[PDB]
Amino acid sequence: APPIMGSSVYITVELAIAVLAILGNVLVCWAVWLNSNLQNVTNYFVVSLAAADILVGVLAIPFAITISTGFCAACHGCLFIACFVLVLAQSSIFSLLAIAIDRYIAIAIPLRYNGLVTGTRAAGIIAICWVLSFAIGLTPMLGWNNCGQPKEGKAHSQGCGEGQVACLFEDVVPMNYMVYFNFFACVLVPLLLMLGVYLRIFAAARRQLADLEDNWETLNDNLKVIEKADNAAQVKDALTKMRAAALDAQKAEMKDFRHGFDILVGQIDDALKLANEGKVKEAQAAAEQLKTTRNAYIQKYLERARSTLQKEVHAAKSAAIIAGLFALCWLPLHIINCFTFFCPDCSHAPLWLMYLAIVLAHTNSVVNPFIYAYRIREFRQTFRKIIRSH
Ligand SMILES: CC(C)CCC[C@@H](C)[C@H]1CC[C@H]2[C@@H]3CC=C4C[C@@H](O)CC[C@]4(C)[C@H]3CC[C@]12C
Ligand SMILES: CC(C)CCC[C@@H](C)[C@H]1CC[C@H]2[C@@H]3CC=C4C[C@@H](O)CC[C@]4(C)[C@H]3CC[C@]12C
Ligand SMILES: CC(C)CCC[C@@H](C)[C@H]1CC[C@H]2[C@@H]3CC=C4C[C@@H](O)CC[C@]4(C)[C@H]3CC[C@]12C
Ligand SMILES: CCCCCCCC/C=C\CCCCCCCC(=O)O
Ligand SMILES: CCCCCCCC/C=C\CCCCCCCC(=O)O
Ligand SMILES: CCCCCCCC/C=C\CCCCCCCC(=O)O
Ligand SMILES: CCCCCCCC/C=C\CCCCCCCC(=O)O
Ligand SMILES: CCCCCCCC/C=C\CCCCCCCC(=O)O
Ligand SMILES: CCCCCCCC/C=C\CCCCCCCC(=O)O
Ligand SMILES: Nc1nc(-c2ccco2)c2cc(Br)ccc2n1
Repeated sequence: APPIMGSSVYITVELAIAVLAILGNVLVCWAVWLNSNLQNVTNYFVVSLAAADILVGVLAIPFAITISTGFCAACHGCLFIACFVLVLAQSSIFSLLAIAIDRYIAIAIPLRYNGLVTGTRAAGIIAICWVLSFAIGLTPMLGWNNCGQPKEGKAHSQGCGEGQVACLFEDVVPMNYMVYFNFFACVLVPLLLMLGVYLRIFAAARRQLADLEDNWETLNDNLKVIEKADNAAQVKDALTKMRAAALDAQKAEMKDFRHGFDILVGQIDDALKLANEGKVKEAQAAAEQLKTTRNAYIQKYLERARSTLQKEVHAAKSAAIIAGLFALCWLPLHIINCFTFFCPDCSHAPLWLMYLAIVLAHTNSVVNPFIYAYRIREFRQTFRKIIRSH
């Protein structure tokens, strides 16, 4: 059948993806520009990620449509339009890894986050990652290419000139670069690292929620121990444990919360002094006053601390879904290259499956805007206001 028909479907789908990639991600940038609650270090990597997706529609997809024709071109000029999508993919990987590392620092050392992770440092990391993305993505133009061994028979059949070749991705880009350098080293290793970071994020959230529920249980259990205690020494032991737990909890409205721990520790010292003197019932009476402090202040510190950890877990899930959808969208194309490279006895995957795998990789530049909308209320509400006014 005529090649213009099957290519028309591929081209039409590519252009539809480009439109959606530009529209959705332009909205992400316009949301972060306007709303100050979205202006933070995390979302500066989101903007860098959205910028890469905008460039996929404006340049990469036009490039991909061009290299599918096999048009005559200078080999090094063909390399650039073939490799530019590798630059944008590498930029996305750096932004996805930075987002993960940003969320691990947030939950692992929240007290040192704002001093450690600032906006100026984020902007410099973003600039460095783009320079490295060009270096990694355009490595074939530094000599690791097939321009030295051009397919002259195919170039003659298409009437290409001297120094020109039929511009096709797999004719100019070497497969050992695509499998070993690009996929294994620059894509797969970073993605595995992301997995480990998110594993350490969810493990750190689980341990911190459990510790909160341990401290809360220790206070209530030791209160019951004091109630049913028979001697002052038993009261002393329970209060000594309770004081350490409260001071550890204090380490982890805010003024009204620290005033609650001031009352709690002080109240424990009141009962502890009576216990050391030997006055049991007075110590037990003083220990029951802790319950009023528990209800008014401590239970509020628990429920707010627990809510904050859950909002960090939910945010880390949203970020992990984005990174996971990147892998799902790009892995088919990379897996096909492994078959081409490692199994020379296998038949090359058919042209229609190549186009489908290429289209799937480009579709990843459309999905992030939808994930933010469904999973992040601040982005969702800013999208409504932008769309309504305009
Ligand atoms: C600022 C941005 C938007 C401008 C982008 C310019 C792009 C379109 C330019 C920069 C380099 C150019 C390529 C450089 C060399 C060649 C070899 C020639 O035999 C065919 C055209 C081709 C393949 C060019 C296509 C267009 C190209 C990719
Ligand atoms: C990434 C997740 C979703 C799974 C991806 C699975 C895809 C990429 C795998 C599953 C089965 C694979 C195919 C199995 C058999 C062949 C026949 C061989 O002669 C060419 C490659 C080809 C056509 C493989 C291409 C890649 C393939 C389609
Ligand atoms: C953690 C996961 C996603 C990493 C990616 C798995 C990749 C590297 C694996 C999964 C299936 C594998 C392929 C399965 C079958 C064949 C056919 C064989 O004749 C050559 C190796 C080759 C082509 C393998 C290459 C590597 C491969 C593509
Ligand atoms: C083929 C050439 C490849 C390079 C394409 C780049 C063209 C320029 C397009 C977008 C650059 C965006 C710069 C954004 C400035 C920083 C945003 C900000 O912090 O305010
Ligand atoms: C902001 C929008 C940017 C502009 C995008 C322009 C869309 C270009 C679409 C397809 C480019 C195809 C170029 C021609 C392919 C080579 C044909 C040939 O010479 O054999
Ligand atoms: C042969 C290629 C070798 C690499 C050379 C470098 C090419 C240019 C690379 C990146 C351009 C700079 C983009 C920086 C954007 C950062 C925006 C910001 O946050 O301030
Ligand atoms: C594949 C290409 C790799 C080439 C090696 C890259 C070298 C650059 C590495 C790290 C750059 C770090 C930024 C240093 C600037 C000063 C930072 C600061 O002021 O604290
Ligand atoms: C983090 C995972 C990435 C590292 C995976 C390491 C796997 C080692 C890679 C290759 C091992 C042997 C390759 C076999 C040689 C055949 C090459 C060929 O067919 O041309
Ligand atoms: C999420 C839905 C999952 C289904 C996706 C459907 C897309 C097609 C998937 C695999 C197609 C495999 C085609 C095998 C080509 C074999 C070529 C040959 O004859 O040797
Ligand atoms: N074999 C092959 N791999 C790729 C590719 C890029 C990243 C991973 O794989 C590719 C990309 C475009 Br865009 C067009 C054709 C392609 N062909």
